[PDB]
Amino acid sequence: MNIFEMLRIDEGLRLKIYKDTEGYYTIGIGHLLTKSPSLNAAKLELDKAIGRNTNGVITKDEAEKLFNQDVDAAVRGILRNAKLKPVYDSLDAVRRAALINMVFQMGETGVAGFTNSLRMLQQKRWDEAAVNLAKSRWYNQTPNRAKRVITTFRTGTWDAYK
Ligand SMILES: [Cl-]
Ligand SMILES: [Cl-]
Repeated sequence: MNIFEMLRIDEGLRLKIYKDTEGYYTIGIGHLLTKSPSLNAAKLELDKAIGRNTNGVITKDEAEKLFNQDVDAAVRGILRNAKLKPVYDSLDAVRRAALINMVFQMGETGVAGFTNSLRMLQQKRWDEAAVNLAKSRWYNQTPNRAKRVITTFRTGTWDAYK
């Protein structure tokens, strides 16, 4: 298991514009297009992302290309961030993937907002961090996915994805 297989399980794959759990236009593997309610604003963002007139539909290769870009962007965003980088440096390989997962879903700003949990993870207080992470809108809105990521932090294994 690795970050790509993990996120592909969490996000799924859709080749036609869809709305995410928050109602936002998305496509492929969790690639947020726009927060705007306009489906047209979404098709435009899409064409701009792909470099061709897509009319709302992309191929598997195109989806995978956006995916590769978003994962790389998530890692780079963690490493540039003063609050995230030290947490990341502190973790083992598995847990690093769980942090990338959270950043991929909610963005660097959102995650950086989990200040207390981050301090607990840095200190390797697994059980405690797991409990703190659960007291969140994130957990309450997408519980199954949150539990899988939280279990990853708690155990340091891929058991929740197996
Ligand atoms: Cl893009
Ligand atoms: Cl979920």
